Amino acid sequence: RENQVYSPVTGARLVAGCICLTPDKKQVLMITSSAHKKRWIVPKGGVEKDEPNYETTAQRETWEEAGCIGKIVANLGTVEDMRPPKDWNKDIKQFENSRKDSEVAKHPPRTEFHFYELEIENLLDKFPECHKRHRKLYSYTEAKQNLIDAKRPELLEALNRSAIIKDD
Ligand SMILES: O=P(O)(O)O[C@H]1[C@@H](OP(=O)(O)O)[C@H](OP(=O)(O)O)[C@@H](OP(=O)(O)OP(=O)(O)O)[C@H](OP(=O)(O)O)[C@H]1OP(=O)(O)O
Ligand SMILES: [Mg+2]
Repeated sequence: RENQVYSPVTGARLVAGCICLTPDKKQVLMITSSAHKKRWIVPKGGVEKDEPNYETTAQRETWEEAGCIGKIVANLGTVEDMRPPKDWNKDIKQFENSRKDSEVAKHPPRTEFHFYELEIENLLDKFPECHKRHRKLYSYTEAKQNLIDAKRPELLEALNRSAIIKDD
């Protein structure tokens, strides 16, 4: 329902989420997508009209989606879902070509993500989406492949900004 907050400039849906790392920073916590059960992503969701800051949304969604509690240790800034709309692929005008490069036809972002790095302090067996999702730790190498397979490079960008150890 329309508790959802949108960018006043681009109309993009405002979403906050967490890159949750182990204290030793060797693994990130990932969740299966609701719609597609074999796609691994990170906890995130729409900011609601009442919420005073993005941190609130981020920790609310990390609890609801992954039953994960911890402390925010870093602001990882913003990334955008630049997937085109659903009008695409049956459109006549689809790509815009340069001289030494090619691009998708100009469009506003679907979603503007505000990501935070969280140090995991606890994982609980019962959480709201307990029976709707799976939730597992993954090394950088394994996490990177998950987000490529999921078709979510913007979530990988968020992950790359974190203090996760990539040398493995
Ligand atoms: O298209 P869909 O309905 O199949 O689901 C998409 C997305 O729609 P879009 O990408 O076209 O905008 C959903 O947004 P909406 O449906 O609320 O508009 C989004 O929920 P979200 O943004 O996290 O919002 P919160 O409810 O957490 O606040 C959902 O994440 P999941 O929560 O895991 O399902 C996404 O699948 P993926 O993220 O890959 O798993
Ligand atoms: Mg969500």
